[PDB]
Amino acid sequence: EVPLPQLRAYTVDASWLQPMAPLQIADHTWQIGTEDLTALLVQTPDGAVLLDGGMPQMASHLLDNMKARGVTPRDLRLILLSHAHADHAGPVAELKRRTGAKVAANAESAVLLARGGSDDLHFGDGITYPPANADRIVMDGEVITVGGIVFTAHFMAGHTPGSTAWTWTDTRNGKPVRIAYADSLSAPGYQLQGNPRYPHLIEDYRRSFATVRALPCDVLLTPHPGASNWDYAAGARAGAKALTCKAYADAAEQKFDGQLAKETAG
Amino acid sequence: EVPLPQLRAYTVDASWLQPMAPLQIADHTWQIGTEDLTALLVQTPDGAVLLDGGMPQMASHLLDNMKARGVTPRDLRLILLSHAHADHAGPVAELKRRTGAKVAANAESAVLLARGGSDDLHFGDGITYPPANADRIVMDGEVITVGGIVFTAHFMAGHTPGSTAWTWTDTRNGKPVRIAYADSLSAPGYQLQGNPRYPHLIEDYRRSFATVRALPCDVLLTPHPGASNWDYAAGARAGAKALTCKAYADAAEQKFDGQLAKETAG
Amino acid sequence: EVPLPQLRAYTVDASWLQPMAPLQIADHTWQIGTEDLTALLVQTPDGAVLLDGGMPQMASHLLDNMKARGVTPRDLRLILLSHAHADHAGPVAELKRRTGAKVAANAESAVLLARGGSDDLHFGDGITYPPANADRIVMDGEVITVGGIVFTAHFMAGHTPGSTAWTWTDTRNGKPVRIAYADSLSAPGYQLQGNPRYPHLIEDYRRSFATVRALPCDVLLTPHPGASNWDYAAGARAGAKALTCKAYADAAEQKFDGQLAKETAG
Amino acid sequence: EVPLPQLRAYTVDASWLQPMAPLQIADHTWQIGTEDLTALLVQTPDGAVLLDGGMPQMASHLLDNMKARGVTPRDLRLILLSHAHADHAGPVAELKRRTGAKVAANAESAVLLARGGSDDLHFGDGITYPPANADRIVMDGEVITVGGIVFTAHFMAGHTPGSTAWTWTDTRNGKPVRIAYADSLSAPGYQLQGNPRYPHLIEDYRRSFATVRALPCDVLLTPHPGASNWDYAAGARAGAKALTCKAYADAAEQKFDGQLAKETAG
Ligand SMILES: C=C1CO[C@H]([C@@](NC(=O)[C@H](C(=O)O)c2ccc(O)cc2)(OC)C(=O)O)N=C1C(=O)O
Ligand SMILES: C=C1CO[C@H]([C@@](NC(=O)[C@H](C(=O)O)c2ccc(O)cc2)(OC)C(=O)O)N=C1C(=O)O
Ligand SMILES: C=C1CO[C@H]([C@@](NC(=O)[C@H](C(=O)O)c2ccc(O)cc2)(OC)C(=O)O)N=C1C(=O)O
Ligand SMILES: C=C1CO[C@H]([C@@](NC(=O)[C@H](C(=O)O)c2ccc(O)cc2)(OC)C(=O)O)N=C1C(=O)O
Ligand SMILES: [Zn+2]
Ligand SMILES: [Zn+2]
Ligand SMILES: [Zn+2]
Ligand SMILES: [Zn+2]
Ligand SMILES: [Zn+2]
Ligand SMILES: [Zn+2]
Ligand SMILES: [Zn+2]
Ligand SMILES: [Zn+2]
Repeated sequence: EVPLPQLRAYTVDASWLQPMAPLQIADHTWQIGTEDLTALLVQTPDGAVLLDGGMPQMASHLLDNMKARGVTPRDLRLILLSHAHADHAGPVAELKRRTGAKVAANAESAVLLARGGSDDLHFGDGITYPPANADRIVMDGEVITVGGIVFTAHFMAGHTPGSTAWTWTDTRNGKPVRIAYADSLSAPGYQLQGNPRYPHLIEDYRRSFATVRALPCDVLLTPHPGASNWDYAAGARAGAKALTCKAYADAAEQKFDGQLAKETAG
Repeated sequence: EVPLPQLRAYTVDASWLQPMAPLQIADHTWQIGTEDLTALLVQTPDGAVLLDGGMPQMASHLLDNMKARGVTPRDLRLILLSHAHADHAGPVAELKRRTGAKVAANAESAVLLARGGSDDLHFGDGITYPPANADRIVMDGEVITVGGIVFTAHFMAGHTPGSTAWTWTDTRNGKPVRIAYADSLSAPGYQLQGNPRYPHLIEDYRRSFATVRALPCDVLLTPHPGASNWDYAAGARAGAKALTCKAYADAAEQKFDGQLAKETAG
Repeated sequence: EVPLPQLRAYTVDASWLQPMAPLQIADHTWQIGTEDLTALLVQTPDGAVLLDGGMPQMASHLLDNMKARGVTPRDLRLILLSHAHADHAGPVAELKRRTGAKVAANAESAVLLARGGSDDLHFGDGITYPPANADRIVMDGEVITVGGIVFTAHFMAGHTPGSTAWTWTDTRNGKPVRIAYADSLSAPGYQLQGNPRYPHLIEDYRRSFATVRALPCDVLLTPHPGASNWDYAAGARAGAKALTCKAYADAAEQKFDGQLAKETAG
Repeated sequence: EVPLPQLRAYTVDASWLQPMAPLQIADHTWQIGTEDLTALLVQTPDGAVLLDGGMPQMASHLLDNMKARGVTPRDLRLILLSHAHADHAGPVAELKRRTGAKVAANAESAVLLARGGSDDLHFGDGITYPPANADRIVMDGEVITVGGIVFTAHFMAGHTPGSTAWTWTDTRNGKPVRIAYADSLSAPGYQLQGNPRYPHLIEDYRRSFATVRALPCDVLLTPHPGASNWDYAAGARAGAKALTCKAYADAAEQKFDGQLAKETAG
């Protein structure tokens, strides 16, 4: 007899799960995730902000790195997200349980997070993770100021409907540094043209390349560091090769155009 | 280097995933799940009721069996649950999307279902599944009548806080048959004594053995058919060896007492 | 002493609460709400669709009109919404409890509906109503076909972030009739310029006037019938004076421009 | 013509809305609500806890009193609830938005809070308020320790399914003071016998009188101070006349027995 298949776990390259110590980006901003997944800690005189958590199993590691940075569970005030896929919002439910953190997200990201990434537009139920509730819904261009660090939301729908770039100005050498944490612009295996679950997908991606291109962007970071040419394992040279927002947007668009062409042929 | 572990899928014995054709229990009541997981279809002149769905991957199989029984997606009106673990409520979200079915459950089951079984009192995040919302909250002893089949809820907290027995009266040979679909009474690997997440666990199990013992119970069925000595693969003899509610309750209590003793020693 | 003020009820002009009998718009489409609030019943060989319900207290009236049309609670399959304010989505929770109806809405409308219209961007908590959950999230341009009546979503953010026009093709005289149920385009008392809760409000309204202008639109209907020059109390002449989508959009834009000017002056 | 009735606001005696300054109960515990609604602030070296908020319109007043006590919005860590009716959990949604506070409640209270008290077992939709999500679900007898103040949940179902007494030990004069914040035990206008929405109502009330009777209870407080003979307007004598838990339970039971008799006659 042939039974139905076993459930399949969402497995990822080992590097995405490889713990790293905190890597400083600017005076208040640290990469505290893994070698190949971004989780940004921003430390304020009025508590901390986390942008992304990576995979579900990273919760304790993130907590460890926060502790090394001087941040206790009570000190974590806000979680922001690029997009609510398992490899970026994975540990959010657990972080909410174990810290003081509240989540702010747009409606699309909130709805996807609340269903734990199940019924994904492209990936079905294959990337389900523990669901969490958003505490605050943000609109496009809305600001959240935490201890004078002002975070601005820039919607960049495509990779998910709720995909968001987050921007803020930190310092280095008494000089302002405009950090752009731009979301993914990939469409891996997606049906792009005439997708019934996402009829305006192509229009949304096109608008998003333009949005990303135009961001205040002294330093670009991305959920997958490779997408912006960061190498978190490279120490003092980790960001040396980083793309500009312009170059990231252009590369993503050129890739997308190729994908569209391949789809038409397939 | 040592990366964090990959996520682990909730895997189960093959028999739990082995499709079977509909097996009739009484005039209106059919087992439509797998060889080792119960999913009961109750067919009414006013639409159908499903009690449990088994594992997440069983959704399509259940839909196939409903079709064989004369039940289209539109005809499925109500889903009831024993308890909201992945191996019983697994396909509920998908069934809601693909049919007309609404879910009725107690508060505890609703809350656990809404978080997709994540943050389980005993199993942590190991048995997460797609979350779903309950459409109706039921109280202990509350009835839901569907086309003259009256279903009564009997709370039997223990295996989960929201564990419920469902009872209804069907017919065979113009004679009433009082069917008791009693939930699990196991506590696999549970910390029973002084559990901070479930301080009254032992008291709740004791009350539940008494509840199960007293059910109107011409025929007992259970989420795992083996627990009540059903053999779904045995055709005309499938229920021949079935326990009474009294015997099921007594066996569960004797097992529980042994577990309590082993725990004290361990 | 001065106590805090009593809670204030959301009160409305009497005409918004004045029951009317079903008024036919096309072969399958009926106005079944009140004299001054639209609630559209669309009747299909495969069940019925309701677009809007009006105020919370209209639930029973709507049920009465459905019954007069041949539609039992079981027959109501789908609820669609213009926007999730109390005067349009008011009875949705109750309708879900009392019928087979499931709700399909965009993420913004779902989030606002789920909080019962509380924490409104402009109206605070003044228009709270019973919350309800969406069963299906729709994307811009997505279709929902019910018994061959195909409903297309057209996002028209402004009045609320989740404001939606719904379009479908019915018949009259063996001729197709393209019905456009366009949402409100008002901004009553709203802060339009530099609104921190809605930074791109003006851009969204401008885009929405263009969206409405371009709809397939043999017949325009609106949540407040007066907005499209319908007079539901006028019998055979109820729609005689109805605006085109073009004229509705233009009037709304001219009004909006005046409001923007008044705001700058104020 | 006769339109449907306007929505009716939930109005209350003026005294329930009469602001008062903080009134100290024990070293760490203050009444910060109104003259006739309890809202208890418990202040810890590790942040503050609020038990109840009273009516929806009390949010700002509570925030004012917290400020007078040395408690900023960031310092408020936890909200606990007696039961999730509008006159006790009314401002919870707003408090969550305006402070760092997370909510811990049992499943029943969470479900009722999440629907903003709509579809109440006895009161229909008449007492709807802004909905809020619970951050943590508590079981009967579960403890939540905040800065060494240990709060224990004691379920006392009846007034609502999720009705809870909260107990903790504070100090006065270097002596322990066991504070019992016991929920309401009233059943105003309720159908007690054979209520289809609450079939075991009488059994639950009986169990709850016994639970309340047995609480660790040097000092009893109740959501409506009059129920335990507190007079918050009486300064140094505010609690002089307070009932014991035993006397509160007995009075509630005697009242309940009278109600049951009146119901049988009616
Ligand atoms: C470029 C990628 C590809 O890898 C991840 C992704 N995909 C995967 O990890 C991977 C895949 O696309 O092959 C995948 C594995 C298993 C699945 O069930 C689904 C997706 O995360 C869910 C995705 O969003 O596409 N994320 C990105 C991204 O840009 O964020
Ligand atoms: C007797 C059992 C044991 O098997 C399942 C159960 N457990 C398992 O399937 C199994 C286990 O207990 O060993 C399990 C595997 C993997 C996990 O991550 C958690 C549990 O389902 C979640 C459970 O509820 O205990 N269900 C029952 C039951 O009585 O319902
Ligand atoms: C043109 C209007 C004005 O009336 C309603 C509205 N407003 C009111 O009914 C009314 C008002 O704007 O004066 C109102 C009364 C009381 C309140 O607390 C809030 C709003 O419904 C909530 C609104 O959305 O603006 N709806 C529309 C509309 O276009 O949908
Ligand atoms: C003793 C009472 C009576 O007053 C309130 C109550 N009731 C009312 O305030 C009041 C009433 O019962 O008459 C009421 C007014 C208006 C309504 O729509 C519903 C109830 O709050 C909702 C209730 O829970 O019964 N609360 C209690 C209580 O014990 O908590
Ligand atoms: Zn992704
Ligand atoms: Zn990714
Ligand atoms: Zn189980
Ligand atoms: Zn099981
Ligand atoms: Zn409106
Ligand atoms: Zn309106
Ligand atoms: Zn009450
Ligand atoms: Zn009360």
